[PDB]
Amino acid sequence: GMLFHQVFFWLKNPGDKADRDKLIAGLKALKAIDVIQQLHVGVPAATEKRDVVDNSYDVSELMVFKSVEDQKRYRDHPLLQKFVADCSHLWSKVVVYDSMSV
Amino acid sequence: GMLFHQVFFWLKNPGDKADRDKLIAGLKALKAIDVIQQLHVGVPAATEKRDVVDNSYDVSELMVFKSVEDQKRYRDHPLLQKFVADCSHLWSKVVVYDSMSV
Repeated sequence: GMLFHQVFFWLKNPGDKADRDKLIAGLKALKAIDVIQQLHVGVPAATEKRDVVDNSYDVSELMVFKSVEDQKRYRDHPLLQKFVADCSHLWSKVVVYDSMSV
Repeated sequence: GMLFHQVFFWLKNPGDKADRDKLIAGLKALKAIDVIQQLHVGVPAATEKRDVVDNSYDVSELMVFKSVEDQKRYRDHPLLQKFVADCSHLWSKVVVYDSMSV
């Protein structure tokens, strides 16, 4: 199975388009890291707001890795550290779900 | 952009392999619904357990749709209703994140 690295970000300034765009752009530029197999960035969809749906985050990220070792290499990659240095002031809260496919 | 439908399930009986497998199998069989573009089912990865990583769910699901209207068609599909009827007794809690890619 593959590894699905899912992150949801809540901005310090929710609804601030400039900060949101900066965060999105910063995430997308991580495509420079060759261990990332897929890189998707998103925002809440206009789906029916059901009780079980959390639409309160501002930006979502989905990366796919071949393995836990490749994800580890991403984690330790200088370009990811630069992104956190550049962009972590933008967010107040993050939730990460790392899943291995079955 | 595409629609990423992400669901995390916590089992009533966490760690019960039989229930987990039943849930996984039930999710995978939703491939019968033609509006689903991709269907991935997983469990927590053995990634480094960081404070921001929630590894407490038992089963994860990722579906991709072309549009909010296609997701709506999935939502209303009899085969999804059958899955909920068949399998909802297995889980105690669900969290859903519906993201549109940007």
